[PDB]
Amino acid sequence: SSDICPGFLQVLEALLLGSESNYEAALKPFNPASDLQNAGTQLKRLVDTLPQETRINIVKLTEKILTSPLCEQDLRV
Amino acid sequence: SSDICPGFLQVLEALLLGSESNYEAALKPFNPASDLQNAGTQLKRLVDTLPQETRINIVKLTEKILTSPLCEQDLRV
Repeated sequence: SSDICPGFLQVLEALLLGSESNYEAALKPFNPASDLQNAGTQLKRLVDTLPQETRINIVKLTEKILTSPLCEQDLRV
Repeated sequence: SSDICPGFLQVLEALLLGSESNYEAALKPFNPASDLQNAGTQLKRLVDTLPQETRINIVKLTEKILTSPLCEQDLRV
């Protein structure tokens, strides 16, 4: 379900896994305040310090929340 | 809009800001594989190393994506 706003899954799919460009780029479509933008970069580094497998699990971790009867809720249908 | 699955905003609201308990707890309703669970903790630490204000911005950062005409999309209505 498109609750996983494509734009949102985009950056995560790359904070966690793709180059600094991959982030900065992932981000332009939002146009965050530089201060904010900057906070983002600060984050991207520590994330970069963890192993491919640690970081991969962080991706699987999100996918565990994102696809359980908790998240993909039933409003009306 | 309830696209921000409450459960999902829950943990983030606390990876980024609340105690180790706050995370571990935020997480139980999902029941992740221990290995996965563990990956999560690894994350929570580096996040804990950044300043309150850095981390706060990471919260504002998400809220910037999450509430733009990009994310809160128009399917049908």
